[PDB]
Amino acid sequence: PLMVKVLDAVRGSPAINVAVHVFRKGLTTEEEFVEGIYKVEIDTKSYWKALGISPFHEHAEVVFTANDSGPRRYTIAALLSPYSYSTTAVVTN
Amino acid sequence: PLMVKVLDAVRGSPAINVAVHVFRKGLTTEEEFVEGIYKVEIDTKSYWKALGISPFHEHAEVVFTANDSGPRRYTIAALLSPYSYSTTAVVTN
Amino acid sequence: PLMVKVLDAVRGSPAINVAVHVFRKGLTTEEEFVEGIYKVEIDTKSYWKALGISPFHEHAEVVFTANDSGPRRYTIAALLSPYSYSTTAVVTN
Amino acid sequence: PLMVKVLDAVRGSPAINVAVHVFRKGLTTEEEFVEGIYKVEIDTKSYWKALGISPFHEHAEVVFTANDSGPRRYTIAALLSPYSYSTTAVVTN
Amino acid sequence: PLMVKVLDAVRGSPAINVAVHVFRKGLTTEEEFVEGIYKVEIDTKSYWKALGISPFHEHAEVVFTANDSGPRRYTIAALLSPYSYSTTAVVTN
Repeated sequence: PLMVKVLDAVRGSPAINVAVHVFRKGLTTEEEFVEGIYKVEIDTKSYWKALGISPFHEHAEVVFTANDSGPRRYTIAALLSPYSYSTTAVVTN
Repeated sequence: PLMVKVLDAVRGSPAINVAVHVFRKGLTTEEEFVEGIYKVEIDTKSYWKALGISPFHEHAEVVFTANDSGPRRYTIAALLSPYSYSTTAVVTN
Repeated sequence: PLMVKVLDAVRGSPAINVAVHVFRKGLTTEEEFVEGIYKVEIDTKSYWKALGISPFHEHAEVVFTANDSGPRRYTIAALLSPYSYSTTAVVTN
Repeated sequence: PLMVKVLDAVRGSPAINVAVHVFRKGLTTEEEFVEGIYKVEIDTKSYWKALGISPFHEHAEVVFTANDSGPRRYTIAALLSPYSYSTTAVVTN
Repeated sequence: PLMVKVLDAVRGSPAINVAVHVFRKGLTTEEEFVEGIYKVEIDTKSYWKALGISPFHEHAEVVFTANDSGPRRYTIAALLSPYSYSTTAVVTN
């Protein structure tokens, strides 16, 4: 006998993010998993990954260069931060 | 006997994001999984990935260059942040 | 016996995003999965991927260049952030 | 015996996005999956993908250049953010 | 007999992020796991990863350079920090 109760009774006006998981029971492998439920990614970069089998196996001449030299402005008042009866703002002048 | 109850009773005007998962029971592989439910991606970049088998196997001359040198402005008042009886705003001048 | 109850009773005017999943039981492979339910992607880029088998196998001369050097403005007051009895706005001058 | 109940009773004028999934039980492969339910994509780009078998196999001379250098303005007051008895707006001057 | 109760009764207008997990019971491998529930990633970069089997096996000449030399401003008033009856703001002049 398994019983799960979440927020069974609520009165008012909340601000909520919820996540509920229940469970009874090659080069890159992944199995029987949960990922990236409330995930957030910003300026996330992956240059090389899982190129493959026998790459650049013989007499390979390679030049790898990576430049992230840029003017970038990321502004976020609230991130994964629910709020209630409050005040949020972003202002620039 | 499995019972799950979420937000069974609510009174008012909330602001909610919900996620409920229940469960009874090659080069790149993935199996029996959940991903990217409430995921968010911004400026997310993947240059090379899973090119394949035997790439650049023999006498490969390669020049890899990556430049992210740009003026970019990402402004987000609320991200995955539900709200109630509140005030949000983005202002520029 | 499996029972799932979500938001069984509601009174008022909420603002909700819901996701409910229930379950009883080659180069790139994917099987028996859920993905991208409430996903969001902005400025998401993938230059090379899964090119194929034996690419650039022999005497390959390659020049790879990537430039993201641009004026871009992404403005988002609310993202995956439902709200109630509130006020949101985007203003520019 | 499997029973699922969602929003069984509602009184008022909410604002809702819902997703319910129930389930009893080559180069690129995908099987038995759900994807892109409430997905959103903006400025999403994929230059090369799944070119094929034996591409550029022999003596291939290649020049790859990618430029995203443009004036672009993406403005979104509400994204996957339902709301109720509220006020949203986008203003420019 | 297993019973779990969370936020069974609530009165008011809170601001909440919730995560509940319950459970009864190749080069890179992952199995039977949960990851990235409320994860956040900013300026997260992975240059090389899981290149593959026998890469640069013989007489490989390689030049790897990585430059993160850029003007970048990341401003975040609230991150995974829900709030209530409060005031948050981002201001620039």
